[PDB]
Amino acid sequence: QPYDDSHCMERAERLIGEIKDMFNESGKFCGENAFERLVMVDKVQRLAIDRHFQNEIAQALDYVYRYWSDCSRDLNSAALGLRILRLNRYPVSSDVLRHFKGNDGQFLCPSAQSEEEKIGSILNLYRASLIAFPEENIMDEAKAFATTYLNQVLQNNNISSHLSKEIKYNLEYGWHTNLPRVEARNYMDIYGENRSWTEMGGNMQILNLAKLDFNIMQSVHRLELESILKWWKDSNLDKVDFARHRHVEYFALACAYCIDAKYYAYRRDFAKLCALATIVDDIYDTYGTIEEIKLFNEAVKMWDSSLPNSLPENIKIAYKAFHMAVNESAEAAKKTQGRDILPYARKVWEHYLIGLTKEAEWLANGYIPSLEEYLENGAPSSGYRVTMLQPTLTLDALLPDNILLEMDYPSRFNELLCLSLRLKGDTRELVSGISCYIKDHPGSSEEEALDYLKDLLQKRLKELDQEYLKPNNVPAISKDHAYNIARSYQLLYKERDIKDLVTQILLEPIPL
Ligand SMILES: [Co+2]
Ligand SMILES: [Co+2]
Ligand SMILES: [Co+2]
Repeated sequence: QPYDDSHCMERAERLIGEIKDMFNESGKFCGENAFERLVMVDKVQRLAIDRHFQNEIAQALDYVYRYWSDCSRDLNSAALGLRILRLNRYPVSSDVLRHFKGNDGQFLCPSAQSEEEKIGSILNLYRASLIAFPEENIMDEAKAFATTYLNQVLQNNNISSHLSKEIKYNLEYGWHTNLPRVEARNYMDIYGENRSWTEMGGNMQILNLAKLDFNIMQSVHRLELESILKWWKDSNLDKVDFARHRHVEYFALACAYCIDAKYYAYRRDFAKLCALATIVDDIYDTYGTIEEIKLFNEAVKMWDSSLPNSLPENIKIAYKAFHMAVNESAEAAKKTQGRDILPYARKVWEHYLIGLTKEAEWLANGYIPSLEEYLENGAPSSGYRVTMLQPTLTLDALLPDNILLEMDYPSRFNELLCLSLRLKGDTRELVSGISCYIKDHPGSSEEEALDYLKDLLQKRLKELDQEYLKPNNVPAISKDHAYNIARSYQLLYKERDIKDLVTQILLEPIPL
């Protein structure tokens, strides 16, 4: 009532309506148009406006799945449908790609395809090979073939500017070091600069909706950011000295996948609890007397609002801030989960502190654990879970304790999410992943240790993806946010260019 819809909102809402009709008109086509509907899903998904079309996408992919044997007629559509159906939790098999594997590990495109068309087919093959489950060797071969092919294309040049952009973006970001709005922001340029694409009927409404949605939500997020800057000053964290301005980066990361304005608690608390978790980790592994690490743990165990009025100011303010943010976040989760969750949340942070303390003792005692023992403790100690649990509970998907146990600790899902952070970090100091491996394998070089931990991460990511897309009673929106937390950390390590991410997501609108 007191605030009107802005001009861009009205325009966006009109475009949403016209595009739903495009989905419905397409579903009125008498005949098998599985590919046409797939490609429309593709566009609205790459541009991260797919949350406005959940019913229409469900209908379109249900139909594509029904006709999967008729839709997978060539390399392009097989690869395109394989990725999109897999990512939307249809049980599709990487076997579809075997129909195109020739000899010498090569994959076959329709002979009549233009050079541009063939490259588009290999790009979708590359894009599909990144969502690989354990022991799908066809995926490893597709990745290898497509990487070689697209690089040779980039070497040989002689291709258009927008298609070269697309190859470069896909080759650089892949899937695990990536996020929806990051892909969307690139495809706004990749599609918008393709004249043939923008003239194809309907595409311009799709692209305009994508730009509009991006600019509309970015200004909601830039506003929310204000309340986070205020919190950084009121909580006196700006004067912790050993801290860092990472709260803005962490906020921008969460904005690149958690979009709707109603989820302001998720974006806020991820930024807060991840900045805090980072600070706590510095206190334990760097700026904290072994006495205070004890008083910290004790304070947490009791849930004191305050540390003893005698400790350093740095440690004292972090604790007070930590205590407050955990409470406020749990208050938010009460409203949406419909119960008390502060008890459970304290246990989550306790398991995190246990993990950090054990690494402190190890350093203090000169003890180098086996790699297996390091990784097991390295999961709680990586801090993934404490940045995931409480913010995810503030979404509007209910998670009763019996459902939570299939997403949170001790589930395989959470474990593979923690390992992704630990192994990625430890491949980017007495007790590390590298050192524990050398202790386990006497005479192993650093090169040999680092090479092993990288393969382990690759295997763990495949397990993660298979576990992520396996169906169960967990609301997908909860799994998706948890999964994208892990990706944001992979992306963060890739970028440590991170200032560009913050500019793109929060500060710089896209011209329409
Ligand atoms: Co406007
Ligand atoms: Co087949
Ligand atoms: Co640290």
